[PDB]
Amino acid sequence: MPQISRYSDEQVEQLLAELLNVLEKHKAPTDLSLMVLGNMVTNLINTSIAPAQRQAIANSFARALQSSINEDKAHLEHHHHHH
Amino acid sequence: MPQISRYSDEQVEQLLAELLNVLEKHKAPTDLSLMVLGNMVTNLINTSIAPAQRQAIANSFARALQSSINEDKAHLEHHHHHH
Repeated sequence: MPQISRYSDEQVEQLLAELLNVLEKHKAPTDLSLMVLGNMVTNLINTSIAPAQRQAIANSFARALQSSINEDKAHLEHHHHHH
Repeated sequence: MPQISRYSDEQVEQLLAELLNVLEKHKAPTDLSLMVLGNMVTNLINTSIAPAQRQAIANSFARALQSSINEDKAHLEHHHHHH
């Protein structure tokens, strides 16, 4: 079943797998990856978004990022699994 | 003339072009693009970024975003050409 997203899972999957392969096709460290993506996203929001709300969306983007970056399952699953 | 962000600029530009090319290829709107990139970056940080510095990278990246996205240009010349 759909994880939680109500947009289009398969569509996002196709895009993510593609974009990831594009980067992996050259292979760059996370440091450089953040460099590329940083300039990309910044310029994207700077141009593809109205100059008035481009800053506001950056704010919510940051919030969404912080709300999406989960380390691990905080609920320690009582799941019996030995190595 | 060269650029200050010449840190793998050759590959950064080419990779960024390809990433944008893929988006334009699939005809993915900004809304969907941000959704994919958001999940992508989050997964990248979750996997390749050490849990010790997951928030360190997250906050510094956010600060960089809100640093780069500001008022439109700090120096405006007269420029003898309107339209």
